[PDB]
Amino acid sequence: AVDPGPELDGGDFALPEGGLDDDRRLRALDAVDEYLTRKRKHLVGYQATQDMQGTALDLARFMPNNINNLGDPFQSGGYKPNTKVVERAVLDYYAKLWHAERPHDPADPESYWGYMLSMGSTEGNMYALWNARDYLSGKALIQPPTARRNPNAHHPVAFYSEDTHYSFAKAVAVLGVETFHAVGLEKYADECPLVDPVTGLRTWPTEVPSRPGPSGLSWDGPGEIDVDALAVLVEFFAAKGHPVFVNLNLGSTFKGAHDDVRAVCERLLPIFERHGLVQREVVYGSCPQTGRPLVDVRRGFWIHVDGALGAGYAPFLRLAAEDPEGYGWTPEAELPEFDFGLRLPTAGHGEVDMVSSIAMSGHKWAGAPWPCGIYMTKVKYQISPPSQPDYIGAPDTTFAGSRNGFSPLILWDHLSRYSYRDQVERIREAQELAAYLERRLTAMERELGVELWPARTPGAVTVRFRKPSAELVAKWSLSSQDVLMVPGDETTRRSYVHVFVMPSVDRAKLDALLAELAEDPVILGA
Amino acid sequence: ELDGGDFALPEGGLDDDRRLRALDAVDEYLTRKRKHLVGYQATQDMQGTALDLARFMPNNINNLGDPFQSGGYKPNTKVVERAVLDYYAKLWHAERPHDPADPESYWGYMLSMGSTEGNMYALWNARDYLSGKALIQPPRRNPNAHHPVAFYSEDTHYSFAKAVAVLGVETFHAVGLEKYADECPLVDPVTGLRTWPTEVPSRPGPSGLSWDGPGEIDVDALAVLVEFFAAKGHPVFVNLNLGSTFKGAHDDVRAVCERLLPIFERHGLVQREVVYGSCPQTGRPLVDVRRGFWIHVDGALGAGYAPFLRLAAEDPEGYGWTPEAELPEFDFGLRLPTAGHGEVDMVSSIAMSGHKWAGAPWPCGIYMTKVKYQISPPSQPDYIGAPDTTFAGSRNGFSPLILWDHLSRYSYRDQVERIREAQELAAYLERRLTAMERELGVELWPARTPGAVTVRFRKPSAELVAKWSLSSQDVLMVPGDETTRRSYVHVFVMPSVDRAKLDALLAELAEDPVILGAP
Repeated sequence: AVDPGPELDGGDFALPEGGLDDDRRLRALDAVDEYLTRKRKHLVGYQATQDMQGTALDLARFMPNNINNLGDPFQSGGYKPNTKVVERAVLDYYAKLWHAERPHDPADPESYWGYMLSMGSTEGNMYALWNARDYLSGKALIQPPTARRNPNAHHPVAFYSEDTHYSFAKAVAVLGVETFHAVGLEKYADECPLVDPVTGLRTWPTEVPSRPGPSGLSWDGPGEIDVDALAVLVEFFAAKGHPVFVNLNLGSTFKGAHDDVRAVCERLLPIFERHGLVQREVVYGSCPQTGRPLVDVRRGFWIHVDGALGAGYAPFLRLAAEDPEGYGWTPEAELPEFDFGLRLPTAGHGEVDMVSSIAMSGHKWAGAPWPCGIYMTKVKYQISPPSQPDYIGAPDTTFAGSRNGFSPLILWDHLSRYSYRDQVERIREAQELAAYLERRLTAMERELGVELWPARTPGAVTVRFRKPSAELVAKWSLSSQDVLMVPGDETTRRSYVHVFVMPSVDRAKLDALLAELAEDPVILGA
Repeated sequence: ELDGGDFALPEGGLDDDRRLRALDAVDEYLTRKRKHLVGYQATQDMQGTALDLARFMPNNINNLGDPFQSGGYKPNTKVVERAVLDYYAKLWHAERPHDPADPESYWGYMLSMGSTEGNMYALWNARDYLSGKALIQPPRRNPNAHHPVAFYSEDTHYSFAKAVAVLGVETFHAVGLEKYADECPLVDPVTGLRTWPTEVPSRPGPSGLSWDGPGEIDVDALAVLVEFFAAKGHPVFVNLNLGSTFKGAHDDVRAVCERLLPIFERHGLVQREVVYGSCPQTGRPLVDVRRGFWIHVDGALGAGYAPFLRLAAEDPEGYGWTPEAELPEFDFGLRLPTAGHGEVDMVSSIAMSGHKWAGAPWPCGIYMTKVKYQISPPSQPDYIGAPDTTFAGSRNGFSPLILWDHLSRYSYRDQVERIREAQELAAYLERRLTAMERELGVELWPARTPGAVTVRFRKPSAELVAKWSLSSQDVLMVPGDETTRRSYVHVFVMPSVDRAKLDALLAELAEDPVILGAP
């Protein structure tokens, strides 16, 4: 019933052979600005911070520059208009924040290596899976400067929850990584160790089960991976000799759940030790003359944290949890230890540093005018690139060719403006406002006698509820998801929306949405 | 240069004074380097776009999902992206508008990185299309039918080698070595042995070898290699460089196509029955008719200027310019007669970088193909997305504004002028460099491929290289022999490079110690 306003008219933007005069150009750009401004101010349904006024003032001066961070961030190449000194400072910030070992040093296998992304986490998760595929499959590594048989040994299997973002399923297809489901169905069709809770049959699920909700099924659950189910699936493939890739979601896309990274790691480490995956000889080729195995020693598992969203705020929440009286806040929910600092003892290999890589999107929690982000891992995981006759070192070891050198400035400017304490306050207000929205939605159910189906995973900055009219969804940019309440049965479909409480979402904005929700024709219904 | 100490981000943040001093240092560095950059194919003047578009910096714009679908993230510029894709579709003789019901209509999207993304996408799309993965619109005993083979010249950008490895696409060299090790149909010009070359040979220069050649693919050699694999049942992927990275060469796309079409017709690759699955009930093999070849044009650079040069070539008195060099027909308009006197549209995809010829403040560009090549994505319930063929995450919605603002400022005639001026200035630089060799009595090895906007020559001092951002390439004059190494640089004459800049560079080259000390 409310108005989202007009969309842009294609006729205003058509680019003729003769060009557009200045008046037609400005009218068009004004139309874009009017549209974008109205939508930016009402966006509450996506995990994207919208207020960046300071960054625009600070950094508009750089727009005349064709900046290019071509090549490795730690190497000084020929394209001199680059921001790699800035990129390194941002990577250093996050390396400390995620308890990685800094500075980066090609001589120290445990030091971090990472780079800033020219897309968002889509690029970072692709790189992770490329890096993990090759590492676990035995491709040659960048060896630092100084100072069996098992037919499944080169066949990594990938594991992740049903809450994993779809762009992650694309990356599996792009890179030819095999999921446990595909390998299950191809090689082990009748050997599925899980019983399906709907049918009671041992059918291979398409992803690792997420934890169930009041229904007994994942659709109304928290969206966190079922650690028990994961451990059963990993054991199965690990016992057969496959190396193992596990993606864990730190701030899942629809429910904002945090997979319990520490619990997963504690549960899986003994499985990896029992099956020889902590340290295992890997054939990475063969030099001619009766030397059929060239062999180095690697770990046979790779744990990746998809922190597209949550890697930007979780360290700050956990900083508060460690010193609640210092920050004047005790977070309601515990967020798992997830970073490069997570180390666990073993029966006979010493302490193991569990996480191999993390991705984060800069345009999610921090906010940016375009997609950007960070991929980070350790020097010891770096793959050797394809050989050529130009003889300086490894500088193409990134996904992108040309690389965005403006994004470093954006995130540098952001991080320079907020202290740790300021970052704690941002995640505090978002957490408290998400709790408030959930309280207000349940009060509205009681006031009006309408069902809203509100749900919020403890510790998430998102709240899901019944989808209102298309016009309201369009006005406030509410992301939608349909769920089937009983898998395979289309008559049990429910339509949800969610609101993400980012730092640019305040009380007033939420109260204005709630006021329209209360008069919405679908919500009031019939 | 720039001190890292100035940019360290402390736990407590930086105050407004430290922040501004650091940004000023960056801006002073960048401004000095931008105004002297002449060694990379990146246009450096975009003062108008900055004035027009800095107002958008406060918006988190996201073009998530397909450019031709609505989505839930309403702060997007998809209407603008479409205008831009429409402009390039016209320019490249693609069929407009995009229409999912018309197999011949274009589909494309604007890239969030540069052509690295576009070439990756092309090879992904080709791999799946040629290997029998399911399409969006469908309405043995060849054991090689699902094993595509990739071909490209030795001048191909290193981005392709990376994409090949990322996607598991197998090159002719890898397949040759694995399956057909003793069957190489080419003789190596240095050794005389039938050793599989690592890439398709480029054309020779005065040396008899490719290092001093123009950097264009050897069409004969490509034809012999393609026939070899095509005869064995493999589908075929061919990348053609339209403005190669170091020499700015243009592979003769029309000649390649003319040459390869007979090969594809002889070996059943124009219309090939492809097994994409089998039905659940009885397991009968499901079949769709596809082409068994894919020609991609890597136009990272040259898809931005080549249509304007060819416009002049077609009406030289109308534009007041006859280009010296002929650039090949390369785009979606390229159609050849079949044996049965029908027509076949030869090119399947084109990539272009917006930050190369046009200029932009960050990497961007275009991937374009046709509706009939679109692959069906993985089967799972998305969040407010219909069929979706992108990488499925966030997409840069600011780059559409950058390129829209650029394209709107210039007529076809103005774009013709930009390529004219760059061609004439590249010719000028080559004349000046040869004059300098005679004036100073030194060897500068200058070279310029006819029709290229780049000129290569002997690498000067590190100081000069660093000031003018000159890109460097080493060559071995006899492949394998380390004592034959030569170090070249190049200059790219982009629209932001004028005569004054080239004259200032030349005056410094004439007094450079490495140039004067040149044995």
